[PDB]
Amino acid sequence: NAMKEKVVSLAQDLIRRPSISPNDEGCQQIIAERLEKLGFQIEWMPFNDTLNLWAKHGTSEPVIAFAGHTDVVPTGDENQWSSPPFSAEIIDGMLYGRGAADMKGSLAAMIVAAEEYVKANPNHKGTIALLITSDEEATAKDGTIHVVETLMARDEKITYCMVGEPSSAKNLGDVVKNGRRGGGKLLDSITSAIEETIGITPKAETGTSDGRFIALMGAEVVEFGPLNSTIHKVNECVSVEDLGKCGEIYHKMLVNLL
Ligand SMILES: [Zn+2]
Ligand SMILES: [Zn+2]
Repeated sequence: NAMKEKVVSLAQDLIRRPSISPNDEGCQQIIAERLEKLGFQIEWMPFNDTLNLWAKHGTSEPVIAFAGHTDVVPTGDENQWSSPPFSAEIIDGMLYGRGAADMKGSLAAMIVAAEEYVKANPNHKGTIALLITSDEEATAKDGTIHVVETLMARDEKITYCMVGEPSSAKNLGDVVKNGRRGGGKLLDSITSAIEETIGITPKAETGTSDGRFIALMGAEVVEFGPLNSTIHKVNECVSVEDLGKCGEIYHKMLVNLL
């Protein structure tokens, strides 16, 4: 529950930053500061008006990357909101705010999971990476695609990539996303982690453009994350209990995988 608490605190810190695309508003800095403290190598890839982060712990393959974005969609009229959109207020077990579901809650859970994992296993096989962009929700010409190009140009590999977009439809863990728009161990690892943590089996469905670009590297790409019912809406929120479970699920995934 200590870990749950860390996930929630980080999510609030992120939510409070009004990172309307492509403006990062310091979210990637918060994130890089925490990881750097645990021995992660920090690489900044800014391009035009977009901020991108590539953070890695480890040297060897397999390379497992967590990918996500710090940007959020406009709020709409504030008179429609019960809590102000960037307040990160917790009401009857729900964390409210623009970004809470899409995707700052899940971003916080991936981060806490990577940290927890590295703290327990500093000599872990393979490499744990985070790939974070400030522009997924708008035009995205200079976001994840820039990072992918940069990595490909120097023959740097990603084996597996967990895209922390909110994938759950009715109940947390009910839906995982994989495959191609037009028709491995990662899928296995996340499926088991979900089963083991919350006792249900996800349905694999056939998808963000961002995931789509990472897949061009020949990474196995899977999307998993919280309930998506409230994304891009007023009074966007996410269950704190769910954030807690996400943390556990991601950590378990790494265990399973590495
Ligand atoms: Zn979105
Ligand atoms: Zn998103």
